[PDB]
Amino acid sequence: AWINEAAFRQEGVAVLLCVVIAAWLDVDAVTRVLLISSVMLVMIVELLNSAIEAVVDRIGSEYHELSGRAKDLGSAAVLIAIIDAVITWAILLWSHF
Amino acid sequence: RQEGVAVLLCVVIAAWLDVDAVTRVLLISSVMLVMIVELLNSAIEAVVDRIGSEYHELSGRAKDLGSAAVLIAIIDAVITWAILLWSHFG
Amino acid sequence: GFTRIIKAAGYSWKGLRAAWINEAAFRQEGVAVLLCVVIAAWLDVDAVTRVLLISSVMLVMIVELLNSAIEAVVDRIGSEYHELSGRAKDLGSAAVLIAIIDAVITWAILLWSHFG
Ligand SMILES: CCCCCCC/C=C/CCCCCC(=O)OC[C@@H](O)CO
Ligand SMILES: CCCCCCC/C=C\CCCCCC(=O)OC[C@@H](O)CO
Ligand SMILES: CCCCCCC/C=C\CCCCCC(=O)OC[C@@H](O)CO
Ligand SMILES: CCCCCCC/C=C\CCCCCC(=O)OC[C@@H](O)CO
Ligand SMILES: CCCCCCC/C=C\CCCCCC(=O)OC[C@@H](O)CO
Ligand SMILES: CCCCCCC/C=C\CCCCCC(=O)OC[C@@H](O)CO
Ligand SMILES: CCCCCCC/C=C\CCCCCC(=O)OC[C@@H](O)CO
Ligand SMILES: CCCCCCC/C=C\CCCCCC(=O)OC[C@@H](O)CO
Repeated sequence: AWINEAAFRQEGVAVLLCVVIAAWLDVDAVTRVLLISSVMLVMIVELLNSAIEAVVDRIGSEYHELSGRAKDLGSAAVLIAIIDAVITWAILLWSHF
Repeated sequence: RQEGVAVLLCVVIAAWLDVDAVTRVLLISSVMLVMIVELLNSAIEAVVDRIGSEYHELSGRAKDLGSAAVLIAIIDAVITWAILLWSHFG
Repeated sequence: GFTRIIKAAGYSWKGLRAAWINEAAFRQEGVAVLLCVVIAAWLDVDAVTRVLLISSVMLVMIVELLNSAIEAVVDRIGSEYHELSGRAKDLGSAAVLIAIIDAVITWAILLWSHFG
């Protein structure tokens, strides 16, 4: 039922779409691999960030300074993952058009 | 752990195969990512187990989200090996 | 849907900021990454090498951030020591080191083949 939340669907379908698009693109193996891997990683990192968010909320509702930092650090990881994804697709698909 | 031998075996084959530098890096990197995600998933589990042995909807949710990450990483590894080996023997 | 990006983006900055400000080891790691990203960008290589150079050091930062979050969770739960507390950080620290060794090896292989 974690899969059914209206956020993962949006994240997932975005990642899933790119994998499909990369699967159809006329690129060589190394490019196709890198295209898929970057989007997959984002999904991987987000899943890990959500898992951390679960552990924090598991402890309780009472806000602690460290509780917020873990979430921010986890969000930062996703941000970096998404940037790496955009840079990857840019560098590889640039001048491909 | 079994994975260390498994990772080695993956590295053995990667070095065994006659592939260029870029392809050889991609193969081993994909395998290493699985270890990293598994290690990170294992870390998350260790935390959850410590807080309480008792069941909580949030405790099981983290473990599920963590195991899915491992799955996706493994899927990514298979796709990588499939694609590159297909191209290599193409 | 548009707002979900903004909220998420704001957290990420707090994460990078807190990580930066609190540790010298992080800032120096951050600098090492940024220099690596820069060097790869101007380097005369093909796109696949450039991406591999960038991706690998990015991954170091990703795992570093993720492990840092796990550490924050452990420290949150209590001052108290624990075998499962040490285990969590031990596992998370291993992941960080693997990502770096890969990064070092990958960066070493690519510059070998390019300059040798
Ligand atoms: C449980 C088994 C799942 C993994 C093996 C079977 C399905 C995946 C096959 C390889 C990945 C498919 C995506 C790559 C693709 O579509 O382009 C094919 C092309 O790159 C071959 O050179
Ligand atoms: C010309 C270059 C094209 C660049 C393509 C950009 C998209 C490629 C990879 C990024 C995948 C992002 C999917 C994950 C995602 O954004 O969802 C998480 C986010 O909504 C959290 O707020
Ligand atoms: C508003 C809809 C947006 C859709 C997402 C963006 C679409 C991205 C690419 C569309 C073209 C697909 C690639 C087709 C192609 O390159 O052909 C591959 C080659 O095998 C042809 O022989
Ligand atoms: C994907 C859209 C998000 C915003 C776009 C901004 C992208 C930022 C950096 C991506 C670098 C793009 C240039 C890559 C490139 O191929 O350099 C040109 C070179 O190949 C000329 O042969
Ligand atoms: C041609 C033969 C080489 C094939 C290499 C394919 C690489 C696929 C996965 C790499 C990850 C290795 C670790 C596997 C693992 O952790 O599973 C262990 C667990 O499922 C046992 O219950
Ligand atoms: C030259 C500038 C860098 C080139 C790539 C630019 C990156 C483009 C878009 C990335 C920002 C998307 C924001 C998504 C986000 O907030 O991350 C979600 C995370 O923090 C929590 O899940
Ligand atoms: C393509 C993007 C490169 C990302 C590589 C990893 C970045 C790691 C650290 C950079 C985070 C920037 C935050 C800087 C910061 O917090 O300074 C604010 C504070 O010091 C004001 O005194
Ligand atoms: C303070 C944080 C700064 C973050 C900046 C984000 C980095 C954006 C793009 C990284 C550089 C990649 C572009 C490399 C490129 O296009 O050159 C390739 C070209 O020389 C091939 O002929």
